[PDB]
Amino acid sequence: YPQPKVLTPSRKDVLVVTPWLAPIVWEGTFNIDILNEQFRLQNTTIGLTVFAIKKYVAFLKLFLETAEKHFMVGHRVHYYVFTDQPAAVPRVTLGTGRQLSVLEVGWQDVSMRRMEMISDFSERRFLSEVDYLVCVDVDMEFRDHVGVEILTPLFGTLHPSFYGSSREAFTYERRPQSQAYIPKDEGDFYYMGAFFGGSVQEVQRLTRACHQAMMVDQANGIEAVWHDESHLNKYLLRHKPTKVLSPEYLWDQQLLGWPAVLRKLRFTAVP
Amino acid sequence: YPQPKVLTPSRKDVLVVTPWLAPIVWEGTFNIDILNEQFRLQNTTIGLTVFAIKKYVAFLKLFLETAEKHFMVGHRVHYYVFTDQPAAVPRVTLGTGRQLSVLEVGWQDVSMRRMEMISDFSERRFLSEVDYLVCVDVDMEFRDHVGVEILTPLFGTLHPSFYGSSREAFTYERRPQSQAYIPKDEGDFYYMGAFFGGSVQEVQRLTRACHQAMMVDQANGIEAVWHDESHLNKYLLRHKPTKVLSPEYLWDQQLLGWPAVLRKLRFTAVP
Repeated sequence: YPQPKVLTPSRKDVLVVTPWLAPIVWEGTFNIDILNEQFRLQNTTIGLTVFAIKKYVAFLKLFLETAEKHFMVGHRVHYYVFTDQPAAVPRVTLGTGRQLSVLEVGWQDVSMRRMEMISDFSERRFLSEVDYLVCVDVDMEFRDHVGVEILTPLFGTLHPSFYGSSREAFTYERRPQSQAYIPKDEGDFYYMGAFFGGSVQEVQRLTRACHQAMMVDQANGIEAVWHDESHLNKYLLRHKPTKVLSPEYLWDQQLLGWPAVLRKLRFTAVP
Repeated sequence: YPQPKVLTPSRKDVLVVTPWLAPIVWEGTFNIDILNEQFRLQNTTIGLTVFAIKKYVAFLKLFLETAEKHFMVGHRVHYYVFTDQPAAVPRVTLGTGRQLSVLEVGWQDVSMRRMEMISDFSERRFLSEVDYLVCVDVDMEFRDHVGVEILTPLFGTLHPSFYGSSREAFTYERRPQSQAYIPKDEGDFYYMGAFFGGSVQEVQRLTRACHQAMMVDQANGIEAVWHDESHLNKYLLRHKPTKVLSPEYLWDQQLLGWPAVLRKLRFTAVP
């Protein structure tokens, strides 16, 4: 491998470590050959959850085809597709060591569905073999490597509309009557609900907390401004992630182009 | 706290994350108030081990006085002083939540003593309450903050003579007959034996491995070039640390001055 050089920053343009010493994952910050060896030595298994409800089942074919090209290639992967149309999941051929299961799903209860269902699912014993869970939205495609550099006990992803913004511009929940409330003077980053994950335990804990917090808000007649994302951000403020993914990992090229600071566009919105 | 800004590097002059995404700890990379809160919430206890043998017992008074000013202030600390002169340990008054124990010690077996004794010690049940062990040399003084930013499952410290050097200049053990052997083309950094640590488990594992490797070398009539440091470096090459401390943490101002890249000189040689 090329020797790291102590007197040469890996990036001169971006913050690559948070103030609580969690890596912010950008191209140029990691040697994937080292990371792949470390994770393969542990026989790492990654579960990928994705919800595809009503017309959004149409997005599963490109999402899965492109996951097979770019997501955790060479590691053990299990896809868990949550859908109300289990018979409509496309038959995509998978590489060795990779499996897919379909979990059938049965307005505020639809708002709670994602955290409720990931919470119930994440506690099942059929996950005993799975080491990390990654939770993403379906109306996306992979365009470049998304691999074991993201894995850690708890991660969030910088929202691509906000990574350049000050915190008062962040769209946190600002009513103190909501469990998701964040005061004006608080907050590290604005994380997006479309891509988070961690170890199975840390994802049990995040989704239980978000689900329980939303049920309290429902009981009180309150819907947070950005729904489970608002709760995700209150959670990650109090329980800080151990890696943060850069917007390479969650981007919309039609809306935001391809700025110089993004050396790769890895996981993008489908236009 | 001041908002981290994604488009502003924390340092423009130094590498702050290794290629396996371990933070390299420099001033400017961490907000100590966040870290202190995270560690205090876990009631973190840090054990500090130090050997002071023969004439080196003279260095304990300034080492302890200055540890009390700068080492893990506000956290639970237990000092374990290994010495052949247990009656010569100075009576230094300690802050609340901090305790000191004296462990009496009884040429190649002196070379193995540090890893042998840390290994036996690290497995004792009187460490049940201790979360991290930090292992340093005694002929030093603290001059500035050394705190919970260093704590992680496994850490090493960049040797201050080598942080600017290419790997072929590193003084690894280069005879393939030694358990410490590192080939010319391998190596990430040169770590110093004077400051390493981690969680109690990871320090059990590092010191057991180094001790067992040195016993094999002794059986074969081989002493590695830099003794247990050579073994430390073979270990940290194969089991990569989860933080690396910058030379702020281990410096000699008489030999090396105070370069601009060191914003603080935290733990230094006594001239």
